[PDB]
Amino acid sequence: GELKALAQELKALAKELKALAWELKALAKG
Amino acid sequence: GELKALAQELKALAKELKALAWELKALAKG
Amino acid sequence: GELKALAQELKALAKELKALAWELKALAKG
Amino acid sequence: GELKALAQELKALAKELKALAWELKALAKG
Repeated sequence: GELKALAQELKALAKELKALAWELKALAKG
Repeated sequence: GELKALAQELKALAKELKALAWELKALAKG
Repeated sequence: GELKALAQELKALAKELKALAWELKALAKG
Repeated sequence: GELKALAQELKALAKELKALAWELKALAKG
């Protein structure tokens, strides 16, 4: 079953989104 | 500046994505 | 099977992300 | 200003999320 792999692909995209959110906050602070 | 608020909206969506990824993994395990 | 419902929850989050991306571009243009 | 570039990075992640949602629906149908 590939479900678990697709769930890892989701987790990686969530991590990338959170990194971009931190990046935007830092851009705003500067 | 609204940037910081938009970055919080992103962080909330990232959290929701990670919760759905954990949910999918649990669905796969069951 | 709930997979299809979880895939709709993903689609809704993707739509929200794209709306926020358009919002950020408009903030940048202004 | 980098805002516009960061908004493109968001748009790309939203597109990837929607592709994964379609993929999950197809996995469910099969």
